[PDB]
Amino acid sequence: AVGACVLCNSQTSLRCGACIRRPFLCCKCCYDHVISTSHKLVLSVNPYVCNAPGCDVTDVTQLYLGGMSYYCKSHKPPISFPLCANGQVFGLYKVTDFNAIATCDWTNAGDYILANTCTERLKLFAAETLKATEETFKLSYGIATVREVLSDRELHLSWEVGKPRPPLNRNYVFTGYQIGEYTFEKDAVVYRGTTTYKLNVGDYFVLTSHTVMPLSAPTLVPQEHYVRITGLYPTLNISDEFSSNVANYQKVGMQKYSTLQGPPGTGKSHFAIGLALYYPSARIVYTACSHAAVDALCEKALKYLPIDKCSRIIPARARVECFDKFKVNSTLEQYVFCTVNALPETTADIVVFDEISMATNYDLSVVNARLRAKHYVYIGDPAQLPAPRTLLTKGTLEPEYFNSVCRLMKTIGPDMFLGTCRRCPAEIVDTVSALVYDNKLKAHKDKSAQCFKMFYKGVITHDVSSAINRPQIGVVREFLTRNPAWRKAVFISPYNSQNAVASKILGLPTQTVDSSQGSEYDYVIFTQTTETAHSCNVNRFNVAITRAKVGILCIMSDRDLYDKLQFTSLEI
Ligand SMILES: [Zn+2]
Ligand SMILES: [Zn+2]
Ligand SMILES: [Zn+2]
Repeated sequence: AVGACVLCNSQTSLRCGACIRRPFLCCKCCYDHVISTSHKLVLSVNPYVCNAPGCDVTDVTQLYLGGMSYYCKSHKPPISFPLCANGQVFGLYKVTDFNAIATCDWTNAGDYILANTCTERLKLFAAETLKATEETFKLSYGIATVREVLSDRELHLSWEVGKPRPPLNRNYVFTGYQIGEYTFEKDAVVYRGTTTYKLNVGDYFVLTSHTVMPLSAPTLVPQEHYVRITGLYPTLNISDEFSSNVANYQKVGMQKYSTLQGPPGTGKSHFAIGLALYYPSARIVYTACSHAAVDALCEKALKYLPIDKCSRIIPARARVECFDKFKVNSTLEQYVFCTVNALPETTADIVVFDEISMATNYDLSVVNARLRAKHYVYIGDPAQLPAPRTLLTKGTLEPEYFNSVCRLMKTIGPDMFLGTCRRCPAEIVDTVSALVYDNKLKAHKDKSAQCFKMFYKGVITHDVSSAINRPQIGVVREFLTRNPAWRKAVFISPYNSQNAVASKILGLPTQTVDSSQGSEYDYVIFTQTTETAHSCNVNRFNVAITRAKVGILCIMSDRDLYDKLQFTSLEI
């Protein structure tokens, strides 16, 4: 019952009982909270409630200290002090932004803006409160009791009446009943059990509600600049392959943390792994939120770093298959490849945090909490996709509010910028360079003359809310008959249900924009599907068209993004 004031650190016995996280508040700040919000329950060793038998007054503003106990106006003795007076709440050791964070429901973009422009201790309160709210919201959805099992990849479901039905995408991972995690796709539904199990009829699914642990460490440790490379020993023999990155590698050694903005195909993996070869004795933990981001860092390490000094950390509650060519769960190897949520408690010379646009402030804090390191390197791109905010339905979250690193990158600039895209035909590089990189991204490749755009609104049907555009798929089917080189193309759209239809009609492999992030393919076919905020988001569009190494076909719904594409227009 004794702790520090989440606003000014001052010791107190006073927690707010109305805040979902029950933060410790000092007398001066607990007042400014209760007097300006619907929050009136103040906890101590014992709650600030009327001690009179049967009295239900819990509002600290209506309570008084009578000797040792607390009473309301109706019950207090003649000699009694009001608990709230003179800008304080009586406690031992005797905020506008804190109020907005503490009370918001996290459905509005402005909630995320504030959780990212506030003080550092408020960024942790914000992140804890948000994640708790996200988790206690999951308790508010319908169960899917299995009616019948068609095959090993399809079954039918009966849905609980009175509670809403959650979106059936790869984003929403259920828990079967403890028959392991289970996802679904687009009355025949496509079931995907993490553990292979002959699905029993009557068995029920419920969503994976995890307990939100408190945060302690800041999002970003305080910044230190050094005169010389600190606690790292560079090679003199550095392979020409990594000669480009030498000055940035010395920058990494000469400050506590560094930010690298690398646009698509600019050499992020190359940079991350090239750091190990430039500081060859340095212990490096390689971390990202997703298994796929960590597995990409593994593939690059496999090519350049000795395989005996590399470990892939895999949590015993295995969710999806991941990188299988390192020693598994050897925490003490020089090179450790681990998702944030599985990180062990250890130390390092360098921590490399990759795909930083997908990190939340909760993720940034957990890393600083589990890994004590001489240098933190933050790699990603604020022009790429953020983590989905399940509760955010109103307003759009701008890149400068994704997390503390993206905010730094969007305000003061990144410490290091990889400025040459080596993956994409020039037509794509020129488009995104102007769209999201203020003309600072340069093309290595020539124009491919295999980058095509077509303006075709088509017809938009919906599977619930997920959009489908069959005529857009029809246009692709026609294009494929005349363009056999594209038979190998990955189909990409902003919608699962569009992808499900494209899968059956075209037989192409299928990716959402969001699942395509970090991947590259020779040929991409993109159907915008709709002109919504979701399908027109410049970050999503940037990711969509930068997957392609040789050619891209964009069937567009939005005039603006269509006119911006520096592609050959097709007719029909
Ligand atoms: Zn305070
Ligand atoms: Zn409160
Ligand atoms: Zn009373």
